[PDB]
Amino acid sequence: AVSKVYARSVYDSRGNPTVEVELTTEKGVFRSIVPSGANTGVHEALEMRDGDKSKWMGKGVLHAVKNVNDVIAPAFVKANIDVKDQKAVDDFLISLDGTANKSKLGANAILGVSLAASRAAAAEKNVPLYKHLADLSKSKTSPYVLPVPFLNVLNGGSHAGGALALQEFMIAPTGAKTFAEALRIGSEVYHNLKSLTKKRYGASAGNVGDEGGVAPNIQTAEEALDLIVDAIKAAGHDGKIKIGLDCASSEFFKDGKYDLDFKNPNSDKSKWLTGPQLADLYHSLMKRYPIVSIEDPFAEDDWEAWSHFFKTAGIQIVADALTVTNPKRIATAIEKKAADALLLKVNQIGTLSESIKAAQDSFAAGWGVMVSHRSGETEDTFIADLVVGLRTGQIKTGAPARSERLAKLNQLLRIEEELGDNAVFAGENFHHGDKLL
Amino acid sequence: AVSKVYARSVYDSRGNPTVEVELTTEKGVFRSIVPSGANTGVHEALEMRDGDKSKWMGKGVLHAVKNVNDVIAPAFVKANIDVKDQKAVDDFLISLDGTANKSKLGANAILGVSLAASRAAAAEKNVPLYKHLADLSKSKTSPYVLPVPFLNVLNGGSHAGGALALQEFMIAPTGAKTFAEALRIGSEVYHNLKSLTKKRYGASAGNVGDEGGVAPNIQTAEEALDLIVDAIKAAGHDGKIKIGLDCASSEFFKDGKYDLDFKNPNSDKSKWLTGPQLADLYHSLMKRYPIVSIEDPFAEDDWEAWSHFFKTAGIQIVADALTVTNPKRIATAIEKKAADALLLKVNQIGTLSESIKAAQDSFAAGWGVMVSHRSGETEDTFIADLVVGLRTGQIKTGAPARSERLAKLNQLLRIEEELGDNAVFAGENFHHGDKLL
Ligand SMILES: O=C(O)[C@@H](CO)OP(=O)(O)O
Ligand SMILES: O=C(O)[C@@H](CO)OP(=O)(O)O
Ligand SMILES: [Mg+2]
Ligand SMILES: [Mg+2]
Repeated sequence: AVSKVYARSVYDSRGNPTVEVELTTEKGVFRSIVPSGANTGVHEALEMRDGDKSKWMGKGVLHAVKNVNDVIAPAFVKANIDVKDQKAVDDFLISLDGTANKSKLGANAILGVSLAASRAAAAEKNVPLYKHLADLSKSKTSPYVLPVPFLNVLNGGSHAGGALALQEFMIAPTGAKTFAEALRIGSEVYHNLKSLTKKRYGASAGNVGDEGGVAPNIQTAEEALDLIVDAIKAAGHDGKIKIGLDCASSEFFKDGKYDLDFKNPNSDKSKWLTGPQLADLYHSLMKRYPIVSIEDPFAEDDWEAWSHFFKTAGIQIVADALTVTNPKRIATAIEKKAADALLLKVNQIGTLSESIKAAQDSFAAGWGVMVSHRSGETEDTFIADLVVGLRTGQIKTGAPARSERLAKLNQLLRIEEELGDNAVFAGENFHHGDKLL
Repeated sequence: AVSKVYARSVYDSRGNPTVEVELTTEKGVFRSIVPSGANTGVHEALEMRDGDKSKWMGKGVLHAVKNVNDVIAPAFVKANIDVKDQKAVDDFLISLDGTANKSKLGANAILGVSLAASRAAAAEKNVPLYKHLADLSKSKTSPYVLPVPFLNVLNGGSHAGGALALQEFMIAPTGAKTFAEALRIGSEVYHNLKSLTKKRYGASAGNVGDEGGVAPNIQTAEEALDLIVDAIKAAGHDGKIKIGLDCASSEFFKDGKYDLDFKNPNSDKSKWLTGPQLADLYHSLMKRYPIVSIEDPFAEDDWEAWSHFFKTAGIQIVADALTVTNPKRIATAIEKKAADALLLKVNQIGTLSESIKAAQDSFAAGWGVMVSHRSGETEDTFIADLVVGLRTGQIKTGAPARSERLAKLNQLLRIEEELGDNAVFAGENFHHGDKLL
């Protein structure tokens, strides 16, 4: 029985406040920390921020914490909900808030309780968290599947000072045989890349962005990709390490066209690309580099350009801004054959039950699911247990640097050790990890 | 009763392997993780690395992990040790190794067992870790004293491009009335600094170094200190925020003299500073900036230069590489009146008991103690409970960015909340926090 529900303010990996929730039962005190989200936006669940400019640059979460303590807590404890019934927990929270976008109580207030309940449930059942999540999601557990980590190495776009328009460059050690080996070789490529970066671009280019990757002043996608391929080969892992991109092409979508020089104030509007033109740019990259996944190749509402490219892409295409972990938008992407993988952000929908459903609906359609971090992460390792419980075969949780990233990666090491012969590393089968063996 | 001792490799905040230990008792499984420094003092207890070029850039810890699993563990479990008696735990570990510098087993094999035993002890006693640590150290608990956080905000020296030789610039919110307030106001200064740095040095100078501070190409100490003052002012916290330095002067110490242009390959050797001249440099900075602490002002065995400066410094002078958390070296520094505060790094000495002794010897000489992280940190939060247990009034655990730093700062928020009226914030009284009330 849940005897107490409590929230406090703590700090995320960017140094902004976030909500931490503790649920107390007979098994002890169970803690979940919510990562950074969005307090504005057209489709997604909205976190609640205080907007008091004299505290935390306006980014306080006192109101959301108060909603947990004053509103959610007494009604939840009184309801005497079975924490093992995650659907009942979440139905209760969703109905209490009464808004689609969770803006009455705040998506951050809601998710804290949702996730803490699942930890209390695992303890009641005397099972590890990932096992309980497997139960909730009805995933196959003979064997379990460990994910390929899509490790951030380098950033461009809004997160860098060069002309480079594309946002994320990731390495995926699909050629490793275990998760432990995957993380070792990925880390080796990372350090080789960092040293090469400092040598070529200067010491400051070695400083890290929010998610632990470098951000030198790179001019072109080819420059970035040659550097990565060269670091892969220098580390001795050519053939075992593949590449993933996040184009975040909504960031350079202007008046129906795509501006690959959007950071240039005097960008030649005649150089701007149409849908088919940008697709050919990706085709050219795919010919020259071991790219196995591309995220947000076209803008968040440009459905026809996604559907067109998907006809011939022939690699995993990941929806992020297109879908925003939103069920109706996922359904649309599936119908329009716009992509074949969902970037899954638990806090973007705001409950565990709805996150699980979004993954299941993707899997039903033959899609992949890449479990995702946020920019403001925490020491909480929930998404590590979640990626295993959902059997997805792939996770994006940062570079092998900054411990809000390493906490998840280390947790995956532990889970692999624990499961032993009843788990396999997804490796080359990352896309359909859920159907592996 | 300890039934099992186990170790595994995990990753620190820089993506390098380190040792994680788990100790099992009737109360459960207790986990401690060993941190790792860079350019470590010559006198630190040995951090054992594998040196296999073909794995982790030679930085593996397989040998240290093996020392736990194959050597310490079998013996420890058969030794019938009472984990509550930390002195007995550490006496046992030290007798196994039989070397002054823990070079037989590795300090990174010994420390994780030392720490995990204290967590297991706290659990047996049904007390939070900080209370157990207060008991072990014979510290007063009525009230406990919460630390001023010395927040890394800007880095120079080998950590940055540009000419700036001094390594570390910290802010200390001494004028706050609670820990929660100190962290809030410190975070606001940090964000103001990020914005200013990006505005003046470019977007990429907003990227962070290993401990979460910015590391732009800065030319002089005055330029850096002026930037920090501008950030404090813009945040509105003039008068409540003080400054600490860690010069890490051993890094620029060249045969009797100090090279303040050490990143210049053609640095002018006639311009290198003597001990007395460097002391004058510090005195000049002290007159123009609210500096209340300077760490490693002189090199790790340059005793005369420490002693001279200390005669007139008149502010807290902190020994890090000089003392390496070693009671033998502390006694020398006390005798030579070289400094008046210890930077306490548990992994410099290798056991909890020796670390506690080092703190106690320091307090007995009327020194302060600043409990410290390493530049390579993890999701482990031990030092937050330690700084409260030891009643020191000051901790150095990073910028308020990167969760290997926030994990400690968040834990301190939780401790403050738990203690309520049972604790006081050290504030202006940080130096002698142990003697407060
Ligand atoms: O863009 C994203 O996918 C996330 C993580 O990088 O960023 P934010 O959490 O700021 O939306
Ligand atoms: O010099 C120090 O005090 C520490 C932390 O700033 O660095 P390292 O852990 O590398 O010794
Ligand atoms: Mg994206
Ligand atoms: Mg130091």
